[PDB]
Amino acid sequence: GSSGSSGILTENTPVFEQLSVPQRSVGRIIGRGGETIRSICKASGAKITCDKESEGTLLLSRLIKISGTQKEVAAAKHLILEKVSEDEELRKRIAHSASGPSSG
Repeated sequence: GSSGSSGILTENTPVFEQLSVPQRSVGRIIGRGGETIRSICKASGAKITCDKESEGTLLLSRLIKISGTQKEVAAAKHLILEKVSEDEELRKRIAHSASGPSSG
């Protein structure tokens, strides 16, 4: 599933979205200690936070919370991903499990 876009407001109505990220990518999204989550929140303007209700130790997967105006909540969501994909490959470039399509 990929297709599926939409979003309406009055001019800058607030929004609340949540993005579940693995503990393997959260390190690249949030950074060493947030230094990365601080530059994104200011680059998009959307408030980004990490789950709380849960222990948030290292179960299996983490969850992030994005808030703000349709402008940010939408933009920030993109940035957060830009990091998820980075670590996704960064961990593969070092592990390389009988794979690695690098011809083009």
